[PDB]
Amino acid sequence: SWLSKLLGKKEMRILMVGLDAAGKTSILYKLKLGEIVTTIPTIGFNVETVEYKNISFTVWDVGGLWRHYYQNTQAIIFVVDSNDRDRIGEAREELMKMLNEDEMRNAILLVFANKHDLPQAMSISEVTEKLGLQTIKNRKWYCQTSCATNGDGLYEGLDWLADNL
Amino acid sequence: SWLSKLLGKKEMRILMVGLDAAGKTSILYKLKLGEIVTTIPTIGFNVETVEYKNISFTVWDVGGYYQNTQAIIFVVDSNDRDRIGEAREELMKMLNEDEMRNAILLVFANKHDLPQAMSISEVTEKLGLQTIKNRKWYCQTSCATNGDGLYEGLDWLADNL
Ligand SMILES: Nc1nc2c(ncn2[C@@H]2O[C@H](COP(=O)(O)OP(=O)(O)O)[C@@H](O)[C@H]2O)c(=O)[nH]1
Ligand SMILES: Nc1nc2c(ncn2[C@@H]2O[C@H](COP(=O)(O)OP(=O)(O)O)[C@@H](O)[C@H]2O)c(=O)[nH]1
Ligand SMILES: [Mg+2]
Ligand SMILES: [Mg+2]
Repeated sequence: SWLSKLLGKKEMRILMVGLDAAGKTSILYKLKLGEIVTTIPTIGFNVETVEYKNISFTVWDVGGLWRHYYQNTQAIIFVVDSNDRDRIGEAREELMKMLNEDEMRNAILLVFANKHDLPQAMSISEVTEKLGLQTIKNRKWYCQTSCATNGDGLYEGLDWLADNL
Repeated sequence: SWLSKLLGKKEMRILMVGLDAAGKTSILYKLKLGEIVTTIPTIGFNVETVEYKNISFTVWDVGGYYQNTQAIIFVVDSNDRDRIGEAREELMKMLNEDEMRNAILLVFANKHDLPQAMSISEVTEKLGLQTIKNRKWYCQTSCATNGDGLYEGLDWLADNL
């Protein structure tokens, strides 16, 4: 479904970021679009890439030069650990910094509220409020619950992304 | 060349482990042997792999694939005094595994560039390396940022297989 709408001749660049241990690597792997490749453009800055035909997913941790990899980004996936209540405030701050980058002003926002399987995970209502998504103007956004370990939620989120480019 | 020595017909499997943040991914990237590929064979277990001709490096974090292993590289953060005991415990666990009794051991005392780093004698001591019998081992200081020490360590590894 989403695969159909994303594939083509023109490069499709997706940025997936979030705090460490949000589940970003696990998501890449569960997509099955090919090998996860790690590069280190500078020491301490680990970048994971999955490239399949015209589609690129670029992943790194935030909250710890970036502007280079923002070129022609069409979507931001922001992954959050729904169970990490102590760092939701940090996640909000890193998301808002991303959303103030002019280079990516026309990128749509998909938020995965990940680790939905966990007994004290925040609800999608809670994650949406605490990330301040309602405050977003002139950008399409969606927040989608996910479990990156069984893959629940991932295709639903990507389907929305593909439909709204 | 440490590379030319490892090269040949016979498979050469190296296992590189250590605590998270020890410097293992950085070391792999510095080796320039090929793309680093991540797999997740089981939930929560991230494995990085570099394969070049007959040589494969397999990397994962311990703390917090043993068949035909010719060498173990253990990477320790020389500047992390609070966790070196944990590094010792995980190293000793691995060296007790039957499947790998025949593997030689290279220890990289990494992050040697940092001004407060433990000296090699102290790393050696706090890892209990001297207590290891019936295994060839070597401790080498390294800096993964600029490659200091890496070639020296790998050359010892290639020589002593
Ligand atoms: N329970 C649960 N654990 C998850 C989920 N997604 C990721 N994890 C675990 O959280 C840890 C961090 O995952 P990882 O993908 O490496 O996060 P990254 O640092 O953002 O790339 C790993 O142990 C994962 O197995 C999830 O949806 N549910
Ligand atoms: N100062 C210094 N920092 C290092 C060295 N090796 C790695 N690092 C840093 O330590 C952090 C963790 O290294 P990484 O390769 O990701 O460790 P891994 O978790 O064992 O794969 C990164 O911020 C690196 O920049 C080193 O030799 N010296
Ligand atoms: Mg990751
Ligand atoms: Mg690593």
